[PDB]
Amino acid sequence: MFQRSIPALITPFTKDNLIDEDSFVDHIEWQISEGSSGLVPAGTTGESSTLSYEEHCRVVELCVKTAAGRVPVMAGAGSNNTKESIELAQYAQNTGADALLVVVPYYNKPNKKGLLAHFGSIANAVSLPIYIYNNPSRTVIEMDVDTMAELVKTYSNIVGVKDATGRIELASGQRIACGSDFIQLSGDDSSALGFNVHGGVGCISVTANVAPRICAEFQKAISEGDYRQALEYQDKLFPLHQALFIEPSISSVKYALSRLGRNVSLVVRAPMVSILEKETMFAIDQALDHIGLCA
Amino acid sequence: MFQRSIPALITPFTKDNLIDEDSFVDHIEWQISEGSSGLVPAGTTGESSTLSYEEHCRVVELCVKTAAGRVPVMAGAGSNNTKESIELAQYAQNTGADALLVVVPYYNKPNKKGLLAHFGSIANAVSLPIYIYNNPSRTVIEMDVDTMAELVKTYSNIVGVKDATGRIELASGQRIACGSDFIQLSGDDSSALGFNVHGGVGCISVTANVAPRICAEFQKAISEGDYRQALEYQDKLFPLHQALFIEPSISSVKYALSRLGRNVSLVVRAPMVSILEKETMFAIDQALDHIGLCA
Repeated sequence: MFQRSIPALITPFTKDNLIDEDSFVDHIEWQISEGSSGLVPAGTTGESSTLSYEEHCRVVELCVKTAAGRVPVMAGAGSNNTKESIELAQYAQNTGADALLVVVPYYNKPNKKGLLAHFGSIANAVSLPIYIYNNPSRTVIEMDVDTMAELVKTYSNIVGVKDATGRIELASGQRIACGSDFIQLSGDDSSALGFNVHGGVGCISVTANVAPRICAEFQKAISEGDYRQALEYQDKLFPLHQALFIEPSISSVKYALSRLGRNVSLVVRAPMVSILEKETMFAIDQALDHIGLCA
Repeated sequence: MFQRSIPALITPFTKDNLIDEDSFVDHIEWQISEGSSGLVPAGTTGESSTLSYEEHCRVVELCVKTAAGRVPVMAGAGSNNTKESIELAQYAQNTGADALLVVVPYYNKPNKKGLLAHFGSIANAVSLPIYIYNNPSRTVIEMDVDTMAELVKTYSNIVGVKDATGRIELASGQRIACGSDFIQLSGDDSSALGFNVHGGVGCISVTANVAPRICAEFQKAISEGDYRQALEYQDKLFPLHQALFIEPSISSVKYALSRLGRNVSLVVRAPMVSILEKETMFAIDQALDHIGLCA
């Protein structure tokens, strides 16, 4: 269902700090026409942490409405508050999302038993398939393979992982423990290539926002088992992947999209900021021009 | 204004998962009579993350009304959403809080520029004094000394730091860059002793929830420079400091309180859980008996 290049969609804002609903709809249209296989509205890249409840819900609704069944929609539906996570996840089901992205809780640092309670509580409150977002570089704590396996075995409803660890040995461990049927998607653009060869079938991508075409071609080459051409694409994209993470990728992506002439404002919500260093904008520009993304 | 032993108050909950207002009030009355010099309602130990906006506001209001000027109240008023932080901080100011505990944003990983816009935006929207809560083991990112020094120089209402790093060389770094007048409070019970001799005047404490008398006596000894005695207190408390974070401290503190016979239910909110391993409960019990509970 989820496979190949899946943008973690940005949330474009007007200069008045409202949701730019037109820009968001155009972005999704553009993503679909360029070859993106699926959408993740209101995830990290979509500035979930700085959306109100009603905005989060609006962003998911608008993505499901614009998608019109053409590509599957995996709604962001996970905070460090389980009851808020159930309300976001139920809203996403009732508005017609195809799947849920649920992050390992950040800040409050539950133990193993807490992860079981959190993911269990959510899994029992919806019928939609759930993807575990494992991202220790943001959450500090990391779901171990034993906990992940237990969850897959307990809830038929828990079907996959956004694995943003960048340690692809874990892709082999998760494949063996949870089975080949467990849907592993990369949460790290720079290691997505090696992730797929270890059992991955796709990447929930930051870079696909900026360069959906070539990201779709890269993932298509891998799924056709053409690893020589996948590697040619990696060499082209790797510098854009790295340059979008020099400063917060959310600001970097919006900067890039604006330079390409997409109707996406630079505006981000504090504590994110628009202002990037000249060196940062320089490295992004060079990486865009290496691929050849300017008309 | 803020010195010695300052509990980060737990938020007790009824078996129906409402705020147990009676329990919170008794906990505050008890903390004040046992010698705690100050209160932090709705911090991390107060399960800030699982409180609704309404519930966070009620807990700060109730803490301030109960305290009735007897000890200064420092309201938890910081998320990883800058607009929400401002709202929390303004509610705290209007309901009569004496100061603001503002955490370095977690999960969304702002850069230096992001911190200055976060702490700067909050500083602009209130006249209360602000304490920076630096806790990289929860936030990943650490505010560096140059950033802390810049905020203190730029904004006369950024006055101190809850330093949870446990790396006391930073207390010295902070004292020289931000000056002697910069109010440093430990956010690490286990290293609070060495923090004070490096320049600190206090501890915002997890362990003070459970043993406020001995924690107050411990902080008194250091303020009187009786360091032989402060070390005797360190040796008595250390095993309870460590036993309360084998598992998450929220559960560990509420269990310990129930064991002392306080009117505090074990209830916590997901993703935290009440259930502690037998070995965990036994280590807390033995640490409580070492400070004379059985006796």
